[PDB]
Amino acid sequence: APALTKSQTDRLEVLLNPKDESGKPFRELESELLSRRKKDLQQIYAEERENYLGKLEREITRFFVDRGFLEIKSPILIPLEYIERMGIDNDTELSKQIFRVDKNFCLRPMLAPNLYNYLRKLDRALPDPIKIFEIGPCYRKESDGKEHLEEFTMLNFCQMGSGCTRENLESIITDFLNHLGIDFKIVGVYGDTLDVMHGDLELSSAVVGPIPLDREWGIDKPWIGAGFGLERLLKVKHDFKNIKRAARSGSYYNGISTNL
Amino acid sequence: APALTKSQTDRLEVLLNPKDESGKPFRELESELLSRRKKDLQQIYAEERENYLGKLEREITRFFVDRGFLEIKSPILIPLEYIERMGIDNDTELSKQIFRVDKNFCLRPMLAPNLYNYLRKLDRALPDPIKIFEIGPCYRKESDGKEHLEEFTMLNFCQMGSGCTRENLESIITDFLNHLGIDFKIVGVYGDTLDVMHGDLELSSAVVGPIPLDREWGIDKPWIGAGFGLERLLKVKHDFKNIKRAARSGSYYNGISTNL
Repeated sequence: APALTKSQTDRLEVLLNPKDESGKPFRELESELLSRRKKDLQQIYAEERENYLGKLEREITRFFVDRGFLEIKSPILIPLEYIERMGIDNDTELSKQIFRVDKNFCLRPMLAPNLYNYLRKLDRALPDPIKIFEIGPCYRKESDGKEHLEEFTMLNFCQMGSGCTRENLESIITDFLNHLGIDFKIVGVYGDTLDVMHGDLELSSAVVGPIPLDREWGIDKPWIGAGFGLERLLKVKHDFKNIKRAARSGSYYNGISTNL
Repeated sequence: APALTKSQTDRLEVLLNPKDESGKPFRELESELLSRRKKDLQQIYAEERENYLGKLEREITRFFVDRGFLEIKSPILIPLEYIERMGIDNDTELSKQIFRVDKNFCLRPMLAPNLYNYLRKLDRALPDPIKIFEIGPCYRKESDGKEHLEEFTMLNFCQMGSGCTRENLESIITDFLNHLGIDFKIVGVYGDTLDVMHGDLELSSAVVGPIPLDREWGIDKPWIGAGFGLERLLKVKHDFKNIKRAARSGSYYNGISTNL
């Protein structure tokens, strides 16, 4: 043709949208996709102008607010002491995966610690049950088959008090995903942990408490809750072949390359 | 009475809303405000359920999207090299104020580097002028008269190409703040930098380029742009006496104490 080299193939891949549908040389093939991508950006810029990550967050938010959950925006930079009290003693391996800042703080790898503190505090003022959720940045260092972003966006919703049954947790999860239009399958001995899967991809691990950990945070009460990664949801929804197309990036905007 | 001690005064302050309007002992005075705050949280929980920080961000966003600016969500964790190229060589004092992560990255103290990269990249696909903005987390270590949060939320909008005049920048700024209902005053030799003030509080320092720095980022073109802190805007809008009431916190929710 000649056969495109791997490098040229990779370059073309970067300019390829799932929707896009031999002979021609690298030059024209690339020049074709380049104008398509520019046209895509021009359409976005002309009509909507909303970012996928931002928009999803706004949509996830209307969802939970519309049905009783209080919107939480807690600190992204948390005390290391919070991570230990979660069961990740400096001994565990996950301890190295945490991005530290100073000899005290770090980058919140999950939303749990801050929601725990909120459940405790709010239980002294809000009627039963207590429903909350938080959408925001999280951090974990990666290795191996890195289909994992180091800077990702999490959605953690939870309820405490009445109705905290695996039947209800499953229902919230189901309405939630059918709302977003994302195909999934639920799978679950005791210490009830649910895995919401999409294909062979784990969409989220849910938890039906109470659990031994509850006591460290002053909870001691029933509760249900699930965590989701927004980027993963976007990867699935938009059929991106690589999760990085849905991450905060300088390289992609709504899954379209910015290196045109 | 006896005179409330400072400590009791501080404790009561924490439970005081701007709206709230001697003799009685500490116990009753505290017990009064405690039920008020709980009632406030109960009203929020019953009706709206939206967080101030989140909601403002959503409102700021509709504003700029509605009028031509592309919504950007770039990385919060950026390369240190980006900070230097901004003019903050390891020598400068501000260099210590940056929260580092690894021998390479750090916590973005401002949105500039990532918007610069976007202006360059998008100029090769979008018509003139190029309008963008980003709302998100930022980080700076503080000292002195710390009316400064270390973890704050920034709004940086900018335009490149046609219309980049101090007259237009002032207009966007004005429509923007009158939209939010925030009283402000603009004040400005060359290298045109504008300071949007509210009382003696600086709401934002705006910039009318081009500026010598532009070239390091590959810009070389006219542009205007302003940065704002959402927490400061909330402090003002809601009349909070302390900016920390508008920060992501475990201690306050929409300016109401969570230690009830």
